[PDB]
Amino acid sequence: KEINQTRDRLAKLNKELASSEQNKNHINNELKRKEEQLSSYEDKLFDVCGSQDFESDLDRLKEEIEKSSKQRAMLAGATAVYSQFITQLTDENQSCCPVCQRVFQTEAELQEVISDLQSKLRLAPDKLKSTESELKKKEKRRDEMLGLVPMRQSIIDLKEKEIPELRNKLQNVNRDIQRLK
Amino acid sequence: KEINQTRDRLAKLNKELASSEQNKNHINNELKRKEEQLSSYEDKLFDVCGSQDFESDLDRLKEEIEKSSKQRAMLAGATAVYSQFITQLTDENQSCCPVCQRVFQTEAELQEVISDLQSKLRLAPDKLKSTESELKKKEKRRDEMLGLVPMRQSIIDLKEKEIPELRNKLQNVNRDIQRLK
Ligand SMILES: [Zn+2]
Repeated sequence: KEINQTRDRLAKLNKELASSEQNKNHINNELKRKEEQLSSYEDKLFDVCGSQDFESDLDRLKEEIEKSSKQRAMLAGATAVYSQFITQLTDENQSCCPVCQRVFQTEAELQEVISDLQSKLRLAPDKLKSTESELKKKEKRRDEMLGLVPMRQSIIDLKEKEIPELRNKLQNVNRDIQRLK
Repeated sequence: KEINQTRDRLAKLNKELASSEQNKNHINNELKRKEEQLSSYEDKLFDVCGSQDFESDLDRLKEEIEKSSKQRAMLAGATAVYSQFITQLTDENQSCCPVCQRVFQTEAELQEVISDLQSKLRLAPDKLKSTESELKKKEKRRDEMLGLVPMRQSIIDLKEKEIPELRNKLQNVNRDIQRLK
């Protein structure tokens, strides 16, 4: 049985080496996925935050969103008001002022007042679009931030527990492989 | 050699069932946890926002926030424009009109105009407070659902990916078991 005993160990050792070799790839691939997963979170977190203080970035982002919308109000308000004035002074049979209700004594006046308002609104609709794009962009950024708040933990769990734990598994399996060869 | 072999078939089959039975337990305990985990996420999400359709409710809330904010923008702007008019005729001691720039000959006129602008604005504060209130409530609910986005992601991973995969491993393993016994 002596030769047969050694036949037995040799087979047993091969079954050990094969299953370790399996794990090594298995683990290696899990490590690869967890690292990519982390890498992605750090990229999104990076694209989304312009600083190290989250509560502050969010606070400063909120202030910007407030400025833009106040701007939006101005543009939107003036646009509507003047637009109405202009349509009163033209399409309606008013030869008078829309604010002080005073008749325009000469036709020259009427045109210049129309003329003044026409120019005051001259870039207004255009600026209102730009402001709306920036406002939309900011809010979207705000939305993503609020969604990354609750996996602060998860991103940290990968970096400090799971991934180093896996490298440790890969180390132990690598020790087992070298023990056999 | 017939008996010796028949015990042999029996040993292998018993060793298959033992390892299969093991899987059923391991797999079952995995399914038990994923199901609890899913169950808790669903309870939590529903307790925070009472939403049964998440992506659609959130998208619609966002649309409402957009319409309401657009409305208020135009209201506030328009109010600001007229407010400015009034402050021009008063605090700036201007005796001219802001639109047609025509001087006020009498204080009587000027007063009529001042008085005229104020009444146009008399309903403004009430509308502005109402609109900002409705809007504040929508935003808070939107912020809360935004904090639940990754929890909704987990719920979707559990319900559509992880748990059906496990139920399928339990199916095939159960068949493997029933085939031996
Ligand atoms: Zn006037």
